[PDB]
Amino acid sequence: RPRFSFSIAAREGKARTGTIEMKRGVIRTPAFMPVGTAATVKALKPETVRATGADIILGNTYHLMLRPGAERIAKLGGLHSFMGWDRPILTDSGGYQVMSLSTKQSEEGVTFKSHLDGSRHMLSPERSIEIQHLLGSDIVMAFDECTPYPATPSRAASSMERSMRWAKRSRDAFDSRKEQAENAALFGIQQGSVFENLRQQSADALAEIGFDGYAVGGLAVGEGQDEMFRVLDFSVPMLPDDKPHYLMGVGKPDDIVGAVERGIDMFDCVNGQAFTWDGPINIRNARFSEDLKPLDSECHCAVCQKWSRAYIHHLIRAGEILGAMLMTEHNIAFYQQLMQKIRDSISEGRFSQFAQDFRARYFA
Amino acid sequence: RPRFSFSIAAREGKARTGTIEMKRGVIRTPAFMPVGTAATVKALKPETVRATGADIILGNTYHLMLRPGAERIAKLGGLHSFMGWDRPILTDSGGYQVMSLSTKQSEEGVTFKSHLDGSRHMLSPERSIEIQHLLGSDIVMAFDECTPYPATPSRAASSMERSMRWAKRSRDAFDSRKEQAENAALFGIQQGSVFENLRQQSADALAEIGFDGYAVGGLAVGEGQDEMFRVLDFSVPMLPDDKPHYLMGVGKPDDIVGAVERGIDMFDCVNGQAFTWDGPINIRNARFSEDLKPLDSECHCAVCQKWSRAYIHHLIRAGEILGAMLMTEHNIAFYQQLMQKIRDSISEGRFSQFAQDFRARYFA
Ligand SMILES: Nc1ccc2nc(N)nc(O)c2c1
Ligand SMILES: Nc1ccc2nc(N)nc(O)c2c1
Ligand SMILES: [Zn+2]
Ligand SMILES: [Zn+2]
Repeated sequence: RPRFSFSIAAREGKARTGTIEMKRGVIRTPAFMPVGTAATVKALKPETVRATGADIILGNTYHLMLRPGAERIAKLGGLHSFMGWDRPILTDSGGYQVMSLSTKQSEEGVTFKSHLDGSRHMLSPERSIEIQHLLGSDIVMAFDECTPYPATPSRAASSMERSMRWAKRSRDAFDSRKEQAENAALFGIQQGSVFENLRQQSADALAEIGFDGYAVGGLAVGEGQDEMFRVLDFSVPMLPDDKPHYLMGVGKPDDIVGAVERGIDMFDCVNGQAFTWDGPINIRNARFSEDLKPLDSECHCAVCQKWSRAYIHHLIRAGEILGAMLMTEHNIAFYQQLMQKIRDSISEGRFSQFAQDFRARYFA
Repeated sequence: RPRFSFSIAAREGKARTGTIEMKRGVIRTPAFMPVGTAATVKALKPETVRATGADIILGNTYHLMLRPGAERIAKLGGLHSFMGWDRPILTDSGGYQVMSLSTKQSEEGVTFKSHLDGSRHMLSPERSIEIQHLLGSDIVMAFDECTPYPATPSRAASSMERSMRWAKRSRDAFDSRKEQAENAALFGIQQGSVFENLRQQSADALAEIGFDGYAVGGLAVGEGQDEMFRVLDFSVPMLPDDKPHYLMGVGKPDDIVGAVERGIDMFDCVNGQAFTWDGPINIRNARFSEDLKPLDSECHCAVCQKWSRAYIHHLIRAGEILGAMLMTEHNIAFYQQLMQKIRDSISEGRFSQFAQDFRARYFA
């Protein structure tokens, strides 16, 4: 396969369906990427993650740089070999988590203390790109400065401007490393909060630099679905049409459906909540103690073929690890089934109808 | 298959190897039974438990009667259907756990408060047998009164005597329930602490009543391996030779090898400790942070084929659920491989040699 090749096979309105070909495998879009925090998708073996239908997973520069360490993972042979996942891996730049879990900020980057050992680290565009290389990331995310919501026009502009400067530094760092530039891909991140003029400026700067994909950052940070959808309405069209559009940190089923309707191709997002086509349910609720039905009536995942709500209800309330294993496999499988239905409906020119039917039942 | 049929295929000294045929499947002996606490073998899907080589698992009357409840499990279709394990299941009587986790004792039974909700329960030989029936247990354990170590001759005798009276009540309760007597098996439990005359009295009383199997209870309660082996030396020969001998709660690898050398056919027993043919290791130790080798050099389990000590080291220190999943699958697989080597060596008349080689390396 090539280093990177995004091809759109079908369209309906702003929605698109296709594939991203990379050296380690093919990614079907729209795609949902399970998230791996500490070099593991919570409670699932990689083979199980693959079994649910995932084509790619997400890794975090922040968590990994702290534990077990980027240099260590490199010495060990890379993240893929380390955790046992041989398909594509997209790694975030770390910036987002540093401002949420660990901080001295400057134009050079960010310095902070680990929320684990209390040690210090100076994350910068250059160091972020290097760490993702050490991990062996397939899709590298530019290092940016997220803008907290709400944000004043002035502050949103300053952060967007810095991010574009950092985007240029990320691009140059990536291209200067021969092995990384020839085998991996680099995605730029659009910022600008909820302001259209800033989003336009960010998109233009990003397209001028040139990236393999474009992510819409700064959303899903407390603005609500209505506002998010409004921002996506004018933001996504600003990005290059022939490259993937990645909405960072968005995962609620209805959010995904609405985002795909607005041009998004990639998603990622991180208990007793189980998704069903009839809306989510909390398995801990007493009404499920003797319910012999599976989590969802049509879901084809292994959990729904073998265990009842009553059993999983018992496991979760008992704090048993198998409870988490089963709930997680079903939920990730549900998400993949959702992406499959989306891809098929777009391919058959009936996505709008699918969106309508989905919402009618999901919120009924 | 028949309700119950134990056949010995080979022998060497006091060691035996053979099979126990039951309606739900065949059990190869010597056998190791993984333990299921709350209707689940910690962090493993039943298929994974089976994959490691287990022919039967153990369930607990105490934990299940508290959560989710015996009556509830029955209404739900039985423990097998509930947890998804269709092979044989041996259930303990609950008495042991009540005196360790939850108490008013009498000749009629024991009353106690749950260490969960604080509710009350009156476990008796009759209620214990009934609960195991409600669960759908294949091998039912008689309800006894364990003797704390150390125990005075007087107290050991009183408890042994009560246990034999309770053993008779267990037998009658079992036989009176048509469905249970025709489809399940009942094991009696020998008591008597470390005293030979009491063990002999217990064995005689048990054989007089008649059981499908005989367990050696009251050991592995703080007496040490030397003392335990000394008690087994004269205790096991007292039991009927043509029925299975079950050593309750004994699981350290060296303990199992020594017990089989003394006539035991069945075992069961309940972190970063990983077993290896070179002795156990604690994966949390810093010396494993960059060790690319598998947990054990020859173990054929899935964990050892796919992940390194370095990765599992990371997972466990990070508190990740996959860490527990992988460590548990390997350990249970190790135990099953140990039982297989024991069965094969006995069948080939070279068990004594195997025991010698095992110890030499395990403790080297
Ligand atoms: N809602 C999100 C989630 C993750 C993000 N990661 C980066 N690097 N930047 C953003 O703006 C994000 C927004
Ligand atoms: N070491 C053990 C473990 C479990 C036991 N269970 C019962 N019912 N009775 C004993 O004596 C036990 C001893
Ligand atoms: Zn499911
Ligand atoms: Zn292993």
